[PDB]
Amino acid sequence: LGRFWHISDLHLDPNYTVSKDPLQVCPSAGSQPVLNAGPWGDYLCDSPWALINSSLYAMKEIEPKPDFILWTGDDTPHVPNESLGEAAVLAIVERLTNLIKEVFPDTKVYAALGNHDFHPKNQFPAQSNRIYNQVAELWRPWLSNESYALFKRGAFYSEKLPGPSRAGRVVVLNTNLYYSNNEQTAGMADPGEQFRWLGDVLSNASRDGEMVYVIGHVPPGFFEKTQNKAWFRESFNEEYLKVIQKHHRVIAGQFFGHHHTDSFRMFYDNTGAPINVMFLTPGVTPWKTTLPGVVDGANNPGIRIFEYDRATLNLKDLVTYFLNLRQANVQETPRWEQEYRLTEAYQVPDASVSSMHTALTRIASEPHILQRYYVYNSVSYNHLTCEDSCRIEHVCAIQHVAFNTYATCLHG
Ligand SMILES: *[C@@H]1O[C@H](CO)[C@@H](O[C@@H]2O[C@H](CO)[C@@H](O[C@@H]3O[C@H](CO)[C@@H](O)[C@H](O[C@H]4O[C@H](CO)[C@@H](O)[C@H](O)[C@@H]4O)[C@@H]3O)[C@H](O)[C@H]2NC(C)=O)[C@H](O)[C@H]1NC(C)=O
Ligand SMILES: *[C@@H]1O[C@H](CO[C@@H]2O[C@@H](C)[C@@H](O)[C@@H](O)[C@@H]2O)[C@@H](O[C@@H]2O[C@H](CO)[C@@H](O)[C@H](O)[C@H]2NC(C)=O)[C@H](O)[C@H]1NC(C)=O
Ligand SMILES: *[C@@H]1O[C@H](CO)[C@@H](O[C@@H]2O[C@H](CO)[C@@H](O)[C@H](O)[C@H]2NC(C)=O)[C@H](O)[C@H]1NC(C)=O
Ligand SMILES: C[N+](C)(C)CCOP(=O)(O)O
Ligand SMILES: [Zn+2]
Ligand SMILES: [Zn+2]
Ligand SMILES: [Zn+2]
Ligand SMILES: [Zn+2]
Ligand SMILES: [Zn+2]
Repeated sequence: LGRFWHISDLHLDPNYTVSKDPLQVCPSAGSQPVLNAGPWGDYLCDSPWALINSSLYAMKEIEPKPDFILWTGDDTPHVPNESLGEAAVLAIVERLTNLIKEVFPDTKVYAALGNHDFHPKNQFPAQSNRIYNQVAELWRPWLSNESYALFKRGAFYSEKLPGPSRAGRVVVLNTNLYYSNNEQTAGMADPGEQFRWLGDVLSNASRDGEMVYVIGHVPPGFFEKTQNKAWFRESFNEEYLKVIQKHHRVIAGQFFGHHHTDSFRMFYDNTGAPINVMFLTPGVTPWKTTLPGVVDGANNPGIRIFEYDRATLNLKDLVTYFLNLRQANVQETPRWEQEYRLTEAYQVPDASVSSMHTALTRIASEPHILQRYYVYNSVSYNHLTCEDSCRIEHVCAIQHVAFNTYATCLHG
């Protein structure tokens, strides 16, 4: 039984300062007053370094020798582009990279860029550029010669897993190419040929008897905290689904971030069979989202460990740990605690597709499992009751990655 960490959406705010002026605590809060800010963060702000540093040392205390770490990006604060130039973006990525290397010096890391890990934000090109080149240098100790060259061209690559994993591979995607807000890829059907490449990698995995973990930042499908919000342009969403439907047999897991909340996505084939599951891990940043329509969209800082079978990559469980930020900010040292273990929360034997399908059916039919899922969705920040509209937004998002079936579900 192996273990790996999945961390995402650290979002450092470099200028976080405990101040008596509520409007000069953190630029990531915009114009919002930040009253009595604490040293470990505030729900209106992106992460101070002290929170990020806390999260990495909490990982080391919980499991200092993971088989590997998945890191799915988004390192910089939610501020205007004019406040955050290219040099600062790269310095922030480098600082976080060095922290991970310092705390886990012997651990392989599989790292993807998030949509904020660029200047201007979200404008990821389908060709080489200074950011891809420089990040490739930062992550070179983690990259094969082949992955190094591929990262410079498109910030995507695939790597063998280390022993003792029998026949495993991690595929690292740049799904920021597919974000609707990315004008660099408008009018391109296969930017960087990433979909063609991905299919070839997965065909190779089948030929070679390997199983694959796919990771990336921006997920396909919709955002469970609202209605009708998808990140991918529709054509890219369709193409991603087509890849999963063709190659699901070799995909043992999908691991994404970007939402900052805790959820999962089911994939089905045209016979209704469940064929894959994507796990959306919460963020370390607690930052209350500015997305229109979302009310009180903050979360507690979260980190996640997966348990897996090294021989098959079958996912046996996940444990999510969290920092109760409200409590931590009256304390001398933040102390992270277990939030939940998946098998216990949903009374399923493992984290397989069949088990996650059962979890979904219980979320959709049992009030107390729905509420349990909903509390964990914000990393136990919000304990209010998830009513009917909330229920339908979450169930439809978990169940339907496709645009058209999601929309029909929302008629419910
Ligand atoms: C699916 O599997 C196939 C194998 O069946 C795989 O094809 C292999 O791809 C690798 C990687 O591109 C090829 O190896 C390269 O070969 C070329 C030509 O000999 C070399 O130039 C490369 O080596 C140099 O590259 C750098 C310079 O650009 C140097 O810095 C570096 O140190 C090397 O000196 C590299 O070895 C290999 O030839 C093919 N094999 C076959 C049979 O085609 C394919 O890539 C897989 N598909 C995917 C999407 O991964
Ligand atoms: C955070 O604040 C910096 C300015 O802070 C100063 O420069 C840092 C390098 C560091 O030494 C601090 O202690 C200093 O007090 C912002 O950077 C400036 O942004 C303005 C635009 O508003 C720009 O005109 C300046 O050229 C920038 N300065 C530098 C040195 O680049 C930065 O934007 C703030 N970060 C965020 C996320 O808002
Ligand atoms: C990052 O977090 C670590 C761990 O909490 C801090 O290192 C500890 O600091 C305390 C007090 O200085 C010591 O008692 C411990 O021995 C240190 N190490 C460990 C493993 O606990 C470190 O100071 C933090 N760094 C920053 C910049 O905040
Ligand atoms: C709005 N949101 C926070 C839920 C998703 C966008 O995430 P981010 O890329 O701005 O960090
Ligand atoms: Zn984010
Ligand atoms: Zn954003
Ligand atoms: Zn099939
Ligand atoms: Zn993001
Ligand atoms: Zn507690």
